[PDB]
Amino acid sequence: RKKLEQLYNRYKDPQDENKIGIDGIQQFCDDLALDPASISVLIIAWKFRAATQCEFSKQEFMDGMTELGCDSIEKLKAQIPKMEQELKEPGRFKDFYQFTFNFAKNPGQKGLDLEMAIAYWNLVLNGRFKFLDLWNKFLLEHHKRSIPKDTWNLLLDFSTMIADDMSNYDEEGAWPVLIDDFVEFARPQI
Repeated sequence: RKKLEQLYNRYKDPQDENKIGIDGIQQFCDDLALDPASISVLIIAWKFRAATQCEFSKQEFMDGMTELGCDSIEKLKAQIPKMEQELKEPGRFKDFYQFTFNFAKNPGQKGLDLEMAIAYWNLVLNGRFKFLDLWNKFLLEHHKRSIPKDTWNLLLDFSTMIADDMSNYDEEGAWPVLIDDFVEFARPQI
């Protein structure tokens, strides 16, 4: 599509035609009337299967718009409520949540920097995870610098299965020692 290529030219980095830079990504979110660091834009990145935050290639832009059947920003803007609704399924939420870890991190680095894991947890789990604030505090206190993928996924498991009063928690080996330690820390504070 020529209408899609013309819309791409509006964003491409002047130095590198095959990528969209900071300015171009900022332009794209503005045209969509969205904050570049908002949950709606993260949902859009998920639908575009974007590899990394603050990076948006010609391949990702072209393939994503084609897959979504969009050749204009208005067509993409209209698809946003459908993208949001798709998350109602727990299978699709787990999909978006796991995508988030890979998108947030640096390519070629195993874990997710804690400061970025907190920011993305606050973006995807705020209002979903009851102990989000205490969890972020616990990890900062135990001077954790990096979050492995296993920790990222185990937190969604904890979040979805834990009672608001933590009465259904079994510390008898079932969960790793990190989560046994978090329950020990959080129980007096609730």
